[PDB]
Amino acid sequence: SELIRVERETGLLTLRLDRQDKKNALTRAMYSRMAEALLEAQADTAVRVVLITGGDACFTSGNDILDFLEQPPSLRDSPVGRFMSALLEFPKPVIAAVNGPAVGIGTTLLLHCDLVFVGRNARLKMPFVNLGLTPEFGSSLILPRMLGHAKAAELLMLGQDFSGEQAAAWGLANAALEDGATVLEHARDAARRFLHLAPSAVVESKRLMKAPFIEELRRVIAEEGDIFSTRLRSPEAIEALSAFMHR
Repeated sequence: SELIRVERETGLLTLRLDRQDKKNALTRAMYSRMAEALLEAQADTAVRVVLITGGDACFTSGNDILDFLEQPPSLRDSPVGRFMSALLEFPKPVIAAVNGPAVGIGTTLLLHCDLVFVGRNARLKMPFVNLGLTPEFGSSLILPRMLGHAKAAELLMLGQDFSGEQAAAWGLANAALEDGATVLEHARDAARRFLHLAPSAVVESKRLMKAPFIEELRRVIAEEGDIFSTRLRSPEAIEALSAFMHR
């Protein structure tokens, strides 16, 4: 397994995306490995906090477009569906350390992390509409609720990109930091901070924070995914995806 690195330290499990030649574009095997690693982390009492990162330069350019073009349609039962579910239901703290591009699910997965640290010049976007597609990972619920409709519309109906500084100002990130290694070091220090607290107090607090929202979020994720799978098989999306590839 070389596209996802699973690294361990005292209490901390780090999932490092490592497909830099393709800007960490996410393949089925990467989703499968991340889901597997989250489910193992969830069961391992030695793991108290999970950190997700792509390293000092790049988080992820999003789902591999060739995966959208070939073998496209699966909802709940698929590698990406298992990843989304594993993260959504993950009961322990998850921390994202984001540099460079964070595109598509690279941004929407941050909506399911407990802390998000970004380089101030990171580049976040949800370009679904530019590819003839629709919102995913619950973003059609989460973003309008947090930001109001109009600001969420700029991101989702237009695919407007934004900086890490802007992400922190809007509260999608907890802090925007000096780009690079500083982001990951700060995220690790946040993880170490969690290690001093009562473990079940942290876990129960997170559970209570998600409990009023989780059933609706599961439903929206399902409805989004049905629509998304339908659109991926549609001519409008195939052409947009075909146009983005081979610019």
